Amino acid sequence: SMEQVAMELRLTELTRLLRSVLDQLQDKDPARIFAQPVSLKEVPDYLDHIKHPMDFATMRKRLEAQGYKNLHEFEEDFDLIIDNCMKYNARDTVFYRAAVRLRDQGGVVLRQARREVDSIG
Repeated sequence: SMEQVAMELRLTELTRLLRSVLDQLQDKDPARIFAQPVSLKEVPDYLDHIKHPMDFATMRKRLEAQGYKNLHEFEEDFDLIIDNCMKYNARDTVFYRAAVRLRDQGGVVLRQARREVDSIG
């Protein structure tokens, strides 16, 4: 149908906007602490601590399969990156501190993306 196609164009455009959002967020992580999944070879107990691991490469795979229906879904995954790190790592660590900075800096970007998603529909 023509409606399914119009729907598919909106999803494609959301995917476009979310890609740019993801690039901006990932720039706030120049150390690449959140680039890739936590290694289960190097942290064998990680899944005893963290039930839903997340990272920027896993979000990117979802993004490119057009797997985010809306900004809320995308934000949930970003928040997992931050929140998992802040539980697993202690306050006085470079990892926890990196998550705090990413959260604080990502807020600005996410604040405008919400306005753009509402605005362009």
